[PDB]
Amino acid sequence: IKIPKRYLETEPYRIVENNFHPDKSMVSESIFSLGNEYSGTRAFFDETYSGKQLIGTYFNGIYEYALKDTPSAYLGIVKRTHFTINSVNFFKIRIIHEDEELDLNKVKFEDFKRILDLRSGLYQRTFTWLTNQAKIKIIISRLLDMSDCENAYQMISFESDIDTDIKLELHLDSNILHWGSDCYWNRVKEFKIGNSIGLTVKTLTTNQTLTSVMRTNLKEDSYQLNQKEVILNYELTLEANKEKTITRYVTNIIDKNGNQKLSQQRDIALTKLKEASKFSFADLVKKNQKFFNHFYQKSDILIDGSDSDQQGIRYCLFQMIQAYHGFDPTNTIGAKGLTGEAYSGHAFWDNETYCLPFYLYSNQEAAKDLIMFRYNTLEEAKARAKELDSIGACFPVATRNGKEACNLWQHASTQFQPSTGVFYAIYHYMKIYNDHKFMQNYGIEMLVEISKFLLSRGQYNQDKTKFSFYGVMGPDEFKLMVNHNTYTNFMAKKCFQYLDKILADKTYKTDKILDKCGFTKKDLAKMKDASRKMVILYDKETLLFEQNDGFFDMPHVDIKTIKDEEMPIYSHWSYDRIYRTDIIKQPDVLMFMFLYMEEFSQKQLLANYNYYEPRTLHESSLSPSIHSIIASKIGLEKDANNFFGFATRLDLDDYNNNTCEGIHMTSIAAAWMNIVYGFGGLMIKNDILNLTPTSNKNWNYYQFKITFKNHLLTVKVDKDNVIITKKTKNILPINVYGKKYELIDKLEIKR
Amino acid sequence: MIKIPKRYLETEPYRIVENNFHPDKSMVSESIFSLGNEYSGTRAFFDETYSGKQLIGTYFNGIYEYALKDTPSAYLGIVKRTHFTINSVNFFKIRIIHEDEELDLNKVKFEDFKRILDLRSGLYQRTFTWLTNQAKIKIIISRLLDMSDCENAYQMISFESDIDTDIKLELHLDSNILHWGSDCYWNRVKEFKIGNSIGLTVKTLTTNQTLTSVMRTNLKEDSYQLNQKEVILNYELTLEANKEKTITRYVTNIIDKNGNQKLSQQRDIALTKLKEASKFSFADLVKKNQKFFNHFYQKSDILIDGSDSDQQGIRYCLFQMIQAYHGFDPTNTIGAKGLTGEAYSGHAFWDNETYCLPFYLYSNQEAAKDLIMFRYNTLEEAKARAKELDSIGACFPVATRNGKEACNLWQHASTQFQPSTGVFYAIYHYMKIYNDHKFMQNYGIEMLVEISKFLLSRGQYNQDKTKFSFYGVMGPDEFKLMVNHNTYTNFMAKKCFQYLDKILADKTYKTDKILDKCGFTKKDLAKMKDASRKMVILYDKETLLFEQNDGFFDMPHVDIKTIKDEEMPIYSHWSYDRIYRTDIIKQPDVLMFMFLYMEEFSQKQLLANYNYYEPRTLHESSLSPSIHSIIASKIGLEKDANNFFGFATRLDLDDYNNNTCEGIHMTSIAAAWMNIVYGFGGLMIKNDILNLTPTSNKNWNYYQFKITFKNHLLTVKVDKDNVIITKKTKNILPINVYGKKYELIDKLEIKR
Repeated sequence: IKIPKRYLETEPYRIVENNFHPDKSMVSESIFSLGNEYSGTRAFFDETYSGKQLIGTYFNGIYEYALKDTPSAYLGIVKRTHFTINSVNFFKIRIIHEDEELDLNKVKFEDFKRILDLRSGLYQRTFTWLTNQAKIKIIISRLLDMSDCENAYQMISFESDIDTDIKLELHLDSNILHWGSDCYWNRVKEFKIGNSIGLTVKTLTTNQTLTSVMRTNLKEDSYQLNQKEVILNYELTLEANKEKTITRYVTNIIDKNGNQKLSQQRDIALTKLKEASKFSFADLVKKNQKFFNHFYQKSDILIDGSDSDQQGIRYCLFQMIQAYHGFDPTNTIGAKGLTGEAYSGHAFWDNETYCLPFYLYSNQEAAKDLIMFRYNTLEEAKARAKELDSIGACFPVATRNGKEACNLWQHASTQFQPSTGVFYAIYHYMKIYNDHKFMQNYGIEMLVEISKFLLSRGQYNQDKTKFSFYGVMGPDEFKLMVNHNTYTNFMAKKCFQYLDKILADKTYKTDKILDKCGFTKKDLAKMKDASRKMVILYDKETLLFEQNDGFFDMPHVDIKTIKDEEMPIYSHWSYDRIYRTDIIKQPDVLMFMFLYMEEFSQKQLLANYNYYEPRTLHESSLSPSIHSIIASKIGLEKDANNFFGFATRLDLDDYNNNTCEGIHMTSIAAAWMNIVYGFGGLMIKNDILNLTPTSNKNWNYYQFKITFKNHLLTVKVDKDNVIITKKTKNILPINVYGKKYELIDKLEIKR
Repeated sequence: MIKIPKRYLETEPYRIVENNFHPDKSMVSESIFSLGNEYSGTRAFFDETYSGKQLIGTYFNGIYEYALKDTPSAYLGIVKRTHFTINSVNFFKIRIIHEDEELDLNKVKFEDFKRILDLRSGLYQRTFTWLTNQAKIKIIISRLLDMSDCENAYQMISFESDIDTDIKLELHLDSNILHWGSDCYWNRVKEFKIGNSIGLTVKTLTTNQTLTSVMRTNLKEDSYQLNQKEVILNYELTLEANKEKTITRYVTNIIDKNGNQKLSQQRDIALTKLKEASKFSFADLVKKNQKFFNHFYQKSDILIDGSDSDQQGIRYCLFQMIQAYHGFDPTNTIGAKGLTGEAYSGHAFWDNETYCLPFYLYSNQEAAKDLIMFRYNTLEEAKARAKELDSIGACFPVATRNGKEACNLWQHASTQFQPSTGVFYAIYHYMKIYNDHKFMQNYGIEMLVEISKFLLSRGQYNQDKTKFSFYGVMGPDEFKLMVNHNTYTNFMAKKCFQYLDKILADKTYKTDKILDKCGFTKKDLAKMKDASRKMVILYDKETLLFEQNDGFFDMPHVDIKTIKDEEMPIYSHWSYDRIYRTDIIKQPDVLMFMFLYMEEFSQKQLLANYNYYEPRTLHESSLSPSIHSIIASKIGLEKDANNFFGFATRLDLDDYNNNTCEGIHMTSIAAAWMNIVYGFGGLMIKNDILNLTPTSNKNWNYYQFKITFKNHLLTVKVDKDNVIITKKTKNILPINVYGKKYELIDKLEIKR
């Protein structure tokens, strides 16, 4: 049983820390993180702080390899992981008063307040420095520009109760360490040109370059050009109870590929910086708010009867919007977004099978770009297939640059959920948008390459009457080197049948794509044969899928017999023990059933839920929400509510005790999923939007917003009524409690 | 693929000879010409400075260190710190200088080089002529490890100059030696000179182990040095033209593997034995070693007529088996490369119990019993290992010298219980040859209860508890990982349960204080009976096949004949996971338990399983060819039997694996004897009666082997027309030959 550590104020539209909690230093850094997909910054202190901290600034796709190989005698095992790297700290300052440096870990201060405005991404930290004979009220404000994402803005104000002098230094610091251990940047240039100062830096080996420039609305008293560091010095005189303020403008221009002439990069960065400096910080808060107002009109969720859950869901939506908005078809979502170092800014199968749906119903360009990230890493997926003695495209378990970054053969050599996950993403995207051009130009190539991998890594049995995957692991990582994992075989067959439907569709031109992929008539015949002979362990009488061959007959352990002194499992059990029971980590059978809920009857879902849920430890960000969604679909209301539990609060109240490392991106997407797919009962079936709304015992009502076929729908669910509204004039047919209505303006349906 | 001979050594029946120095075989020769007396071993590294590629290697059985740093793991039951037998004092080290030119065969001019290992004495002799300035100096360097008083080593150095000249000779004890070519695993204690004796005392970094090395000679030195962890005797010699000048070095090494020996007593014991040893000439110590080898050749020598190559090989193999172990110490064991190198860390594997033991069972009861006592004396380590695997009782490790798991690959160390059933089988095999009541009462029963406790705790019931098995395991076939119902595992476990059951029901044994001390209750015995009865055994009464593991038969088929040579070895050419998801087998798994229990399986059972598993078997391990040869012989497949024998006696001499540079292959050496006596000889004990079914090696006119059963030293000669069996004992031994029961008194002459 996990517990909340409630230390933050509950407001509907803001996260507020009342007083500084030093014990929550890194938790606060994670939670108050700013992000515009292109870049992100932990809520680390601008000024020197000598306590526990993780300074983190990241650019989506700016990465390095491990400094040395982990050796291996064996092929297909990763010798060199890679990770999104700590980049220039462009919020860094130093404040000195009468030889006393501001450092909230050593100095005396009061009335400390930390604010994240979910309406604007305004991050405001306020405190009163008791320094010698002065009370100095300091307010430091920051923004990442949501539209012009290369830009960040900082405002600093001082108000002394007496006349006094201070020194403010503004730094661009590219000497930052990653893994708290090494700097992954080499110097190229530092420069001051007119009122603008900046550096150009380059990664150790990935051939990536970054130029960071700043300028302010105040003439500096001096400046410094050091190695990978530039500083503007201000000698400021404060009049008693007169506010002195400065605004810092930052532009960061990255080249992720390494072909950009650095003189163009410098000129681009300086042009954009100059343009941005023409606006007040107050007007750039408004610019950010207008961006957030569009995304709240498309997707905001109202919860009545829980101030706690209202803040949590709106915080989750804010962090989903910060993680991704379709800025770059070569960007993806990390397991912690850009909010820390743990999980290396890596994409996992979670992006396609859990994060994608939020984007499908809010932002077509976002959803499309998450799939284009994978298109644009096809070549790495093909190289990875060759590392597994296969052909086609094997999408990796963990990656930013497209190559396998997971150095555990137990997962990297056995789990093809990322490959069928990219298939699923394309399928889901086409179910929502039917984007003929994406499928013609990108989707067919991707489906053919993935199919080629599954056809080469899949094998016929001894006598060639069956096709399956041998030596695999499904989503449930407590089963290693099993045969006939139903998730693996089912999703591979779905891919085969989807590719086969697309190649038979004559509105698509396939001859050059199949020729380019090396996909022949023999291949197509093998693919049809492999689809027909795929082992699916399914029983017509019990309605059960068997998770893998031999699963039902495994030694039984009742999860209720596992003590608290014994968790997590990997910390108290011998490594091998967890594999040789019927304890499941997360949805496996229930995963493919979630992904294809519309093809399973009430009784199939009930039968599989009743076998598998009681055997599931829920040791995954993915598990509770999936179980809640299935529970709601089969009318198990108590299970549905219990699994939802603290879905909106996991980071805010640090239920996992590791929010210090960064936010939990999949758990955040899960909260939206649990509300809309779970309580909402959202399903697209025969190209018609279906709702089956059920209650959360804790809420008087909830309301969500989704777009289908260019109709922005509002769905409000209370004890008595489902209220569905839209503003378009034309009929959208919708299914509610399995009956068909024609939505024009409003439908009120009695429960 | 097909392995080829690199034949560079002369063929003689009683010696290994290198004619001329082969620089490219430098480390191969070091391995092949290794001396060992179980207590200690030395590689055949050059005594003088050698600046070519070499592995200097002196080891003491059970003198070991841990890795300097932990390999980190977030998981439990995975080894964080391996251990290994450490390079120790180099006590053969010399330096020779003539007119400021140092003897080093990688630099100097030399001619008429000859290297000799005499298989009848263990005399290791190197002769060469040093062409230095105006002088030709014939150098002979001779050495011995004492096979009886195993603390002692001897070295003799002679010089013969064609002109009057002066040379300098330095004798070193050097304990600054590296292991893994990186680090010295010894700390200084003391260097000392007491009378005509000079020596050092050193201690291991961590393991609380100490050694005293002392030397003295038959010549007053001109000077000496005591440096940190090395002592030197300096000799300023004047050579008279055509007059041989010889010196003899006596060495005594006293070790404390446990750490409770007072170092003043260690030193005094070392000096007392060094002194006693110094009374004997080198020539008399060669005769002493020959007296020891004559005894072992009278017990076990094998004659081969029609193949000088096989005659040399088999006698070389017997020589290394006698060097590896002779019952010197019940805390000593056989390493995978004996004491001939660093690779495999002087570690014991399940091979000791299931492959190496039988040679000792038929030649030397004290050696056979000591191999099992090594395991009795590492019971506590095996119990800690069972706990690391969330089990109870004793889980004997995959790889160890000190009793702790040294294998850091969970894929083997967490999955393979062949070492635990291997100790069970050794106890059983030992009792089957010697029926040693006192061994079983004082030791055996305890070991069997502890192993059974582990098997019953790591073993689990299936979902509805109608079946018992091992889940998430690996059998001897390492190409099958995290399988269920591995037949070797279940079969051998069931055999352990039934043996303990039968020993507990033998009222000539007192099984009260032992079961109590082990915590083995009437309730554990009821579980053991129920697990024994419900044990999953995938056996088809129609086909007579065992299925290697659940789902084995239905796996994707790969025909081994389609694997190209460019793809060998597999681990270097195939993606890590790929070998696991085929029906390609590394080594005997089903055929392993069928071999260990050949007496219970019919001709038809062996042929059905042989026909299914032999053609799926890659024969990777040095373990595989001999087992298949033995089973092939048993079922009348003479061509297969002879093909699988192949180069069995030559694997190290002609370096078929291309890694004899690292050390000799101990299991491969044992397997040659096994292939001859279990294979061609058809040796088998059934209902306590010795059986023979002698068949022909196509390449041999005759072969002859010697074995001891029920205190009868038996000689078995097999030619084309006759089996002749002889002994000198006066009493009747019943013996079964070609399925007929004779009473052997002095001589049996049986037509074929």
